[PDB]
Amino acid sequence: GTSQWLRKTVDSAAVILFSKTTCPYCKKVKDVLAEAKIKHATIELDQLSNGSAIQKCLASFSKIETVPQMFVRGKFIGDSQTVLKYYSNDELAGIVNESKYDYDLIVIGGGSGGLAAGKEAAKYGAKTAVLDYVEPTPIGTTWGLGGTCVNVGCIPKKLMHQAGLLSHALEDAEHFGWSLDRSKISHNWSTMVEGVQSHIGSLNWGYKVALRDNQVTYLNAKGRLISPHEVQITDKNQKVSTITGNKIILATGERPKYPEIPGAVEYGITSDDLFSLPYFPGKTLVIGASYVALECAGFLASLGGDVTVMVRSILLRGFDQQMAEKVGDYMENHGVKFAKLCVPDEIKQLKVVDTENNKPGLLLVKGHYTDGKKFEEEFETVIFAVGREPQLSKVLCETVGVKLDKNGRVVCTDDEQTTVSNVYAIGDINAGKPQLTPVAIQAGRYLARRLFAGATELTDYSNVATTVFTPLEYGACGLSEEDAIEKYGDKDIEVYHSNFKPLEWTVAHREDNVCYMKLVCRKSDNMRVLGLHVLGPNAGEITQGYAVAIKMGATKADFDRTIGIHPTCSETFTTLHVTKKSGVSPIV
Amino acid sequence: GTSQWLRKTVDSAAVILFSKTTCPYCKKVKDVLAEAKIKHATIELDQLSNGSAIQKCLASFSKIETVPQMFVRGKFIGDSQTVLKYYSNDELAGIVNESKYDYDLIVIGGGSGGLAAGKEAAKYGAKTAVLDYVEPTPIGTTWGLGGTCVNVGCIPKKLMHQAGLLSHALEDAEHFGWSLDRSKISHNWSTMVEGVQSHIGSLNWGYKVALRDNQVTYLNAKGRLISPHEVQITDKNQKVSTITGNKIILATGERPKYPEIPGAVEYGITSDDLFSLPYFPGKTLVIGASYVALECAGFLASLGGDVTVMVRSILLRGFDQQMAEKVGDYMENHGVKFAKLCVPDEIKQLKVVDTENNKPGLLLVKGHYTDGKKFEEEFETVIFAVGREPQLSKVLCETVGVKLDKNGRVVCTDDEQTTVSNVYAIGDINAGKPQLTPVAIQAGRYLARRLFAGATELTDYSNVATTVFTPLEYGACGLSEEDAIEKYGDKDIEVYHSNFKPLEWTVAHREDNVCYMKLVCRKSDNMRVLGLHVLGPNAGEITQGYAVAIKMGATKADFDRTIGIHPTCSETFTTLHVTKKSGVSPIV
Ligand SMILES: Cc1cc2nc3c(=O)[nH]c(=O)nc-3n(C[C@H](O)[C@H](O)[C@H](O)COP(=O)(O)OP(=O)(O)OC[C@H]3O[C@@H](n4cnc5c(N)ncnc54)[C@H](O)[C@@H]3O)c2cc1C
Ligand SMILES: Cc1cc2nc3c(=O)[nH]c(=O)nc-3n(C[C@H](O)[C@H](O)[C@H](O)COP(=O)(O)OP(=O)(O)OC[C@H]3O[C@@H](n4cnc5c(N)ncnc54)[C@H](O)[C@@H]3O)c2cc1C
Ligand SMILES: Cc1ccc(CNC(=O)Cc2cccs2)cc1
Ligand SMILES: Cc1ccc(CNC(=O)Cc2cccs2)cc1
Repeated sequence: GTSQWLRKTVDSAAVILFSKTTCPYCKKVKDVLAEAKIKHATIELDQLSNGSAIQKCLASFSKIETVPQMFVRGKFIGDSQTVLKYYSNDELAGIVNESKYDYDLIVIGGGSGGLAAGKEAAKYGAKTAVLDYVEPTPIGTTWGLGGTCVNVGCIPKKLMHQAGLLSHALEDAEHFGWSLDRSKISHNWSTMVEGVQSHIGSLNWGYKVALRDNQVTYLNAKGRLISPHEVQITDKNQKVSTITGNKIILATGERPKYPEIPGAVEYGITSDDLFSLPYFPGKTLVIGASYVALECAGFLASLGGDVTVMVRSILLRGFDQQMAEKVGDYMENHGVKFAKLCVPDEIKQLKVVDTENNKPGLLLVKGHYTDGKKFEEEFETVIFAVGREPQLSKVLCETVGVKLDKNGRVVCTDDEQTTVSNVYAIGDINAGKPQLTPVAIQAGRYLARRLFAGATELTDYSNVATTVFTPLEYGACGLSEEDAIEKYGDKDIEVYHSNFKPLEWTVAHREDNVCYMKLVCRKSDNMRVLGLHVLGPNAGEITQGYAVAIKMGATKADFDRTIGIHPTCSETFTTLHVTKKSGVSPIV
Repeated sequence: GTSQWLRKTVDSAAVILFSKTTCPYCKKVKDVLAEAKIKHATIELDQLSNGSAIQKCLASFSKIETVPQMFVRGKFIGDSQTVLKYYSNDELAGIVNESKYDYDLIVIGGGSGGLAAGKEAAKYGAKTAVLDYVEPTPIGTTWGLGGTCVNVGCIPKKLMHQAGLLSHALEDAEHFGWSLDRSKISHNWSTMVEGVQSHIGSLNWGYKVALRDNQVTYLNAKGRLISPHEVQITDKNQKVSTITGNKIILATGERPKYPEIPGAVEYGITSDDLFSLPYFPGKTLVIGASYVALECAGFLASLGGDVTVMVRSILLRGFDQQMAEKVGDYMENHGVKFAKLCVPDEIKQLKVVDTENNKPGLLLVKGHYTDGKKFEEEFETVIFAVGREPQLSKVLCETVGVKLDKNGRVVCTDDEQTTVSNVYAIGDINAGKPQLTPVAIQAGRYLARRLFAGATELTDYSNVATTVFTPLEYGACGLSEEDAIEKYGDKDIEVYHSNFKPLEWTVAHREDNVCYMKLVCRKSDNMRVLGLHVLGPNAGEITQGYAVAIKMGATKADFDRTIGIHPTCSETFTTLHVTKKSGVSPIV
């Protein structure tokens, strides 16, 4: 309904102008507001098929139907003559700053989603605060503004992956004619960490400057929602106070889990600690088999480490298991050992970490396999990657009424709204959604536009592409082969597949038939592409563009009629022809 | 409609079976042909909409309306009892080999297009010959089977590009913690060339094995079409003879042009000579400004050469000129010199090439700028990259009646047919088509299927993506910005753009705002994407997947609703928002 949209837009927007692009009265009001440095949203009624119906609905509030009409926080302010009179009498600034709450928007959490939502809301005149606080890890690690991805996630992880990839580039360079000897070259962990941490510091600073430039209030304080519109904040000096806000966005993210075994918290570490560790981990055990576990084990092996991965059941649960097994097989042939069907029982300390000279300690890990056989081996570093969890008990008083699911994540509708109407949740704490940085950013930006600029567009969470940055990378978009068969039946699924060899690997004498790709397709729906999978170098660059085509409903015929770019790895998708049902080998 | 297709299919197929997937008599004939090693096309009438009508039309040739029906070279052979009779009496092999011509197909040219067409035709039972001969360059260079891309084009060019990219990987590795010193490392040209040529040699041999295993006759002989069905061949011993073919595919490609100046042929070289040259070119002049010219200049500079490019007018004529200027600016900041608005007049020899000590000669180059000022400088190597041309006078007697355009390329209809009904042309000699290896391969394969398997699908030559492999790579799909404005007018064109920085460049301390991308869109057609452009690392991997979405009619909204993969370069296409008309800076 047009009238329900208009009622919601008026009640929600901080400062909004209803306009037409061809009206010189509307242009004149825009110029007044611009000169007054008053930020606002604008709706151009002449670009909307229902613009005339909107004009009649506006008279509900204003008892006029003409354009322009200015609103502030649910209340009609005036037409052109009224707005210009307030300005000429120096009354306009006071009217547009009048609010019942301290802020139009309070964002709890200053990470991927929360910073994006706060910056976007401020563009439309929402008076906005962003709260961020980083509870230290058990050994004391903490960091600055920007969230998990910036400080202890995608950003440092991919930079250390790049340092690992450069090991193989140095080797390949000999074959391509360069005079170096890879056998005589080693890696300095502390030099890498110093550069990674210096880049992260520039990002912390840039986010502070960006908030100041958008007139967003940044508070380095711990927030707790105690009623629908009240947030209790605790200072760095432990001073406690309360601020109020009209809309609330919860964006507090997750932290790593520890297993409930003796010694884990005291003597192990997680990804939170790894990316700033001042000593090389040395002989390392990674416990777990998530993409975090395998990414970290992979680059530690390429940087000279002796690395073992302890796997409870399978690798990359939730991902296509043919692809997961090929990922691990490459890792095992390139220096990662696996202890399969095995879990830990206790971590004992044999030597304390030498903080003065930057050397790891020594640990005795005891565990057991599923048959019953015992595990016992010494490691210098033990990294836990056994999942991540929110801690919303700290963030959210139970009496507010925001409903959580059985894992402690927020139950939201398709507009990110919680069970309390003015409170929203974005990012990793939103139950059921893919836990990825560009998802959090899109959700936050799009939500701010609906609240403060009358937008209607929702975030689309389907067929979101992924890439696992293991030593040989794995990109995917859509269904695994096993999920497609479960949903539609084996007789309705056709799979096209092929190995390939990067041209860069020929002169370098690397493997002929390890890189692999496949398209999982539905026969009865014009051979629709249900899922795309690729194992190879630069897999995130390969996969990204196809995600647009899959959103558009690409079929196998759409891939066939498109011409390849030569020489690339990605062009192999344009000539796939071997089906799995045919039994013909996929090798090159 | 159906009747015209059936007549064309029956007349041109070598061996074809009309069948139904469920009929055990058709299965019986299939098993017989498989046991006899008789290759054939198959049309399954039950899987075609007009299958019932086709069956009734078949009686115009066979006088029966049932399946199976087997035909050979336009003649009905029999149903199941009849085919079994021939096999039982050892008569079937002679029947399926009866032909008025020596071959069903003669392919003149064994490169990208011709090898693809010959292998595909042989799969359907066409008796096929492929002719290939490599006329030596002026200094005597020759090479093996596979054409321009394999021997003196895309394959060696990208391998030498990779050797050049590794110079920056060695530099970057220091910042990521590796102990090498790039200052102390040098490149050995001849070690590179040895590895490149070993890979090329494996491709030459692989193509010979592939033709042998597909029962294709390979003749290392120069061919000349002297009438619609007669090809005159000259072998290695200058023996001349004539072979005949039903269908002819011309696929003889192009070779480099030389300027008509004194000394050019005697003392300069082209890309044909570069990729097997036994010595490093040294101080080099590249004359020209095509993608061949700039790609070669770029990797020679990265491999330690003192390189200059002589540009007659503009860089990359035919490509988006904003992008071309950005490509050249990067090369100029990374060690390539440019002599702009300049042309050569003569090449004089100062030193003969030193075969004793494996060293280039030395040359004096005289030229002039467009204002008349003189150019005079000494170089060890002069490379001409001033275009490529066919020389179809050698391939084609004018009395055959095959029409050529004003540049000497073959004028074809949209099914690759020439003005002579049994003669077809594919690849670089087909007038007006993009001159790229995957285009030649698609055209050859799809043509073979139409001639010998009853296919109707044509090759689509629109919006074929490209990548220029300069030191910073340039990928593109669709229209340049200036071509879009010329076609639709400035007011109907909206351009979104952004700079970006690869994450890999941060710790390596490389440039902040050199990489660049834009989408050129049509306002009045739902903001349709007319052209996509990207300058950055791995640009061919970035561009390829978007070529599918553009083929499908992607709009700007399709890019916006798609979620990025983080951290990648390609994800920057999913969040573009700055327009050129706004005047807002694209830097980040
Ligand atoms: C090792 C690792 C690698 C990853 N790699 C990738 C990758 O390659 N690609 C990808 O797309 N995603 C990746 N991710 C996931 C990505 O990091 C997350 O999806 C993203 O960070 C989630 O953003 P968010 O806004 O939901 O939360 P966060 O970024 O976690 O931000 C929440 C912030 O709120 C703070 N906070 C918590 N409680 C309070 C409170 N009471 N008051 C104030 N502030 C509070 C937190 O300390 C934090 O600063 C990775 C994650 C990890 C752990
Ligand atoms: C330096 C360079 C770089 C390139 N890089 C790329 C790139 O990155 N990507 C891309 O897609 N394309 C690239 N190309 C273009 C690509 O090489 C061509 O488009 C492709 O090779 C054309 O194939 P074709 O089958 O038409 O001809 P060709 O591959 O040239 O094959 C024709 C063959 O026929 C032979 N022949 C000629 N006359 C006769 C005769 N009378 N009898 C018998 N045989 C004969 C020729 O000697 C040759 O072997 C590049 C080209 C060059 C020169
Ligand atoms: C750029 C800008 C915009 C507004 C003002 C303030 N008032 C006027 O200019 C008065 C007028 C009303 C109608 C026509 S002029 C000053 C400067
Ligand atoms: C599976 C298979 C494969 C080849 C053949 C060849 N044809 C015969 O042997 C002739 C007959 C056998 C039975 C009735 S006619 C037949 C079957």
